[PDB]
Amino acid sequence: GGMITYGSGDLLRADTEALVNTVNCVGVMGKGIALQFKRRYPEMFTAYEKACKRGEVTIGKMFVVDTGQLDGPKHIINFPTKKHWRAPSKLAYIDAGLIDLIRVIRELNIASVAVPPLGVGNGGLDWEDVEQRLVSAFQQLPDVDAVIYPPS
Ligand SMILES: [Cl-]
Repeated sequence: GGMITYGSGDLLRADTEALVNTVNCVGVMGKGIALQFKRRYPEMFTAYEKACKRGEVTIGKMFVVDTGQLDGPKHIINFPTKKHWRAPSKLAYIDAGLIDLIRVIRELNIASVAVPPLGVGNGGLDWEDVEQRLVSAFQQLPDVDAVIYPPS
């Protein structure tokens, strides 16, 4: 059925139905993988920025956008790993987000997703901690292919 695999190279070139991006709640995708997502999906960013100004993006809730692309990823799942970008990430934010990430994958019937190392580096979390949680979460989706990208 579904496999959890070790990703490498550029997450944005993953051959999956969804891509996960790591975001803050204040409307700024200024460095790291979020910057790359902004450059590739400018309409997605504009929607995210509007939602942030209105207070609609919060810890524990995915902000999901459709790409509308005939080829490649259909959904961008923006996973909040931080409140303000000034502040670090926390394991509790990852726990809460994963709950909604699973819910969203089920609800949208996503067959495959690529996931970055949520809150590691930029957010200051330990990889091994986050990797455990990611693997645990995707074991609840036995028919989904999950490609997990370690710190690069
Ligand atoms: Cl499943």
